[PDB]
Amino acid sequence: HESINFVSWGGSTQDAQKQAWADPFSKASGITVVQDGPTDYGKLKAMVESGNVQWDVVDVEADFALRAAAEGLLEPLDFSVIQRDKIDPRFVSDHGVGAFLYSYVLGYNKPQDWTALFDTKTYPGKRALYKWPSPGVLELALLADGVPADKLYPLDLDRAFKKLDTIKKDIVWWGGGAQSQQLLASGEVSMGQFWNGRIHALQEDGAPVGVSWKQNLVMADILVVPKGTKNKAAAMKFLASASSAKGQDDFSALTAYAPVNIDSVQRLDLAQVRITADKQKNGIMANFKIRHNVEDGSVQSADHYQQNTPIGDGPVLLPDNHYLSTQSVLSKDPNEKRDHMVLLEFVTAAGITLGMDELSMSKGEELFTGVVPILVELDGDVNGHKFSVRGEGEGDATNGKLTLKFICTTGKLPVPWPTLVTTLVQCFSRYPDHMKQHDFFKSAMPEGYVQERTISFKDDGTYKTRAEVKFEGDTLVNRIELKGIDFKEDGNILGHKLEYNWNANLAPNLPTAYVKDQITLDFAYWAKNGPAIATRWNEWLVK
Repeated sequence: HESINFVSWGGSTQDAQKQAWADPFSKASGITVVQDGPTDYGKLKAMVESGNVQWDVVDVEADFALRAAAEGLLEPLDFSVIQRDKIDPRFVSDHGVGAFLYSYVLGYNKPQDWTALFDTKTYPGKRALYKWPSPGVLELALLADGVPADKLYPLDLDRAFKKLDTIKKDIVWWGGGAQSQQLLASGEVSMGQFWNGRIHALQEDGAPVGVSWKQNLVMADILVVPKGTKNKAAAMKFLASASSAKGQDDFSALTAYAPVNIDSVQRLDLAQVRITADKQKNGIMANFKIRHNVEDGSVQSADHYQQNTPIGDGPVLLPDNHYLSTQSVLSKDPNEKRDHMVLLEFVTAAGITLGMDELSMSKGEELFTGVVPILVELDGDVNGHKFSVRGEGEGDATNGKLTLKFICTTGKLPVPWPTLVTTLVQCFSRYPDHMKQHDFFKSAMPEGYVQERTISFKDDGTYKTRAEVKFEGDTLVNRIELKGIDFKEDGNILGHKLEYNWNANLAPNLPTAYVKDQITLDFAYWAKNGPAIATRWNEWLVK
């Protein structure tokens, strides 16, 4: 029996790493993974120097990964086991593999960029900043003081400290991710610098927190294996698993950090449907997280798991990994007296770049060249409240346009309309020419497909859905049975506390959607200068 000790930053991030990396890896390999930490560079150096290494795999910042490799603290990685070619070229080396990409972002309980941390008059309250000498604080201070992005390095330290001085009294230092989350989730600070994923975690927990991505500061974490590890072979197998496309995708989906495998689907937002082939069932699976604005000002998450299986016996297109991008608009018909929803949607397939090497693909594709009438019928049961919904309209696959009106035929809808949107015809997505080979949905027509989902609402119940999507004559029909269980009668769903819109889905939540606003933190600079800055930082910290 073999066991590895995995060391990370604790809290929601480490929970996600356990769930997305450790659990799958243990299942597959029979190797136990024990969760330890937090990452502490001192403790790492010390155990390496003493020759009694207790830590097998450690999550570290890129600056430290370079320094530690230079100081001889790390095992050289075994690229017979880790697929080096699949890792973002920027975040792989002889002594490290990329763990994930993230940003420091400005979190608040109105504020637009780092200058807001310095204006206590306009924006009152304490400000949260990272306690440890490390890329981020000095840079954002310089940016707030008018230094342009491209002229940050080398850091003008005197100027940065002078800028921080103007607010020293109002700074609350955070030493760890958990503390930063507590500082913001309670009102102890009003604003600050946070790891983006930590803010994501708070949002999904119903905390009312906002983010600006202006001048977001990009950095990467690296998985390293401390020199002298007693479990070298097992550590390497773990790095292989965690750095694979699947491990990266799953970790990204749980945290809103960005994956670092070139084969990972590069979505802009976790609400976009990530599609993968299910060879065994001759169909596809999908995953995504929808968000809904609550009237109290928070945001409620809806975690979707989807499986689609062809009804017919015919041959179908099994896609390469990609995603769907959806814009939805909810509205009301002023002349409609029943409980109802008017929905307008655009769906486009994306996530494979147009290339020469990537270029009619199925008989079913031909059924969608024109405008096609749609009928949706749903029979639902949520906590024993029965209800029916019927919708009609048209689909235009060429433009990926859906226009639909839905009626609740049984009276008042016992749930909010927004929560039914995703249940209430992906065969209408526009697939670009270079991607038509990846359109499972159209390929299964006209016999159709079965669409099954689990939708979990954070801190509330679950919908379970089973739908048949097929042609009946000229009409594309989506017939659905929905069963909902374990809802709170006074919760956001059964107590109708959700806004009638799709606004929570408008602002993307992954770092990859804000390249234009990114600033690259210079981890090579920090590798070389870190110790000297630390000295200066520690001195300044008690002045």
